[PDB]
Amino acid sequence: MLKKKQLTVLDLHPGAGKTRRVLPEIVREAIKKRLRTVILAPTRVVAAEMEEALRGLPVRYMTTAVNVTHSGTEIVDLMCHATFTSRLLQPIRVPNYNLNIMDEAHFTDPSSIAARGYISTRVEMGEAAAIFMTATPPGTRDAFPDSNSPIMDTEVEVPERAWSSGFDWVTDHSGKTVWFVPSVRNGNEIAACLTKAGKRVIQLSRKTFETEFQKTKNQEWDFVITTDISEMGANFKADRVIDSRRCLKPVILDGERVILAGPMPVTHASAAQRRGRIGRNPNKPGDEYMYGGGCAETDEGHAHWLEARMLLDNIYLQDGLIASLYRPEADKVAAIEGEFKLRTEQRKTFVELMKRGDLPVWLAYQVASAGITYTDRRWCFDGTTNNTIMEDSVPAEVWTKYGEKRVLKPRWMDARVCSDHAALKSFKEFAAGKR
Ligand SMILES: CC(C)(C)c1ncc2c(n1)CCNC2
Repeated sequence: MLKKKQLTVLDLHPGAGKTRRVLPEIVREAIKKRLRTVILAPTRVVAAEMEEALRGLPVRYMTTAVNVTHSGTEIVDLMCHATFTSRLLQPIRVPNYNLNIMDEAHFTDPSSIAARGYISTRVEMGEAAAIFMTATPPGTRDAFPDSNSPIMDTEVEVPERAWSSGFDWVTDHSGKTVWFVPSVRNGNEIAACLTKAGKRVIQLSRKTFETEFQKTKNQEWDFVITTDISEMGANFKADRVIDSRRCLKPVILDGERVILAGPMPVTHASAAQRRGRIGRNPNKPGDEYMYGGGCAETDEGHAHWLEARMLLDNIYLQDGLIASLYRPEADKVAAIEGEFKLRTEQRKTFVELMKRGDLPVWLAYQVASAGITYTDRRWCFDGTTNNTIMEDSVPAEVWTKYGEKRVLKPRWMDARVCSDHAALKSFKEFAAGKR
């Protein structure tokens, strides 16, 4: 794998030991061969798990999730997928790594797709080697892969709302269950229904992931209610997965707005990853997987692939050359390479709206390409009345940086900025000039 000009896909089934057994061997061989190496973790939680598997080896942890004293002798760097892409975008030299290892290379967040595209392009140019580690590489059609111990698979109707009757099998269980819901708001409803029935419930989402995951190891629980983020290496000591088989999909309508379509079916890769949370202990057979719908190829036309092209168009590769998306996932978006290339000043605004503003890639691009500077928030208030953001069925209001009370009515509307109370609270602070 380690020889130049080659991309290898390590596709062992979930729980086969890619992180704790294969990754340390790869690191030893890379250090022995003097290969400048990068290890890319999907999340801060996986970076902490990787430090345990690589403990002792000279690895430089470029993350605050690990508290380790770096000796300065390391030729192997470990960072999150998003940190890699962020450093590529920023005015900072990123080493031209001889070996690029990506754990959970199935992650479909825009910054993961862009990291895959940049790395595979370097490999295609014969400049580097790469290893993409995932049980479900792009193109997988098998939602029931192998496991360490047998799994009971059962197609059943799964609640997506609070219930008074008809689902005895859910509460009549004395083990631990991980439940994948289509959204944060749907998770809040089921969590409230299970809590009222006497259950201890922990909720996980992208924004609360590091803090709340700790509680799964630190306290006794009956149910973990989570969005699709737990498909990225999150491990639990559970005997059952309940899977709605549904997700929300960001969709760009007419190139003018982003809506959250669905809930709609997950891909076969997502279903296999959600199922993959159980059946991991060979000494505990009989873990259950209850699924409530079929799979579909819902990544086609999904906004993350267009957003990944917006990231790659603004990453320097060599002169005017632009990195292409990783070949098995390049048809998920109809886009010309270079069409989102911004000039130096607007590109700096684009990065800052993402990094500091915490805005979605699509929304940051609309603001920056319009020649608006980072601190100029007038666009948050001058959109059409149909772009009015609503809070509890009444128009949301903020005090502007000028001391005037205005209705939140963005010029460009992206449903991700108000999809839940936490997201809307953060967008209100942005519109007020608080960050
Ligand atoms: C720089 C990069 C591409 C890694 C990034 N950072 C933060 C955010 C986003 N992207 C998009 C989602 N919103 C926050």
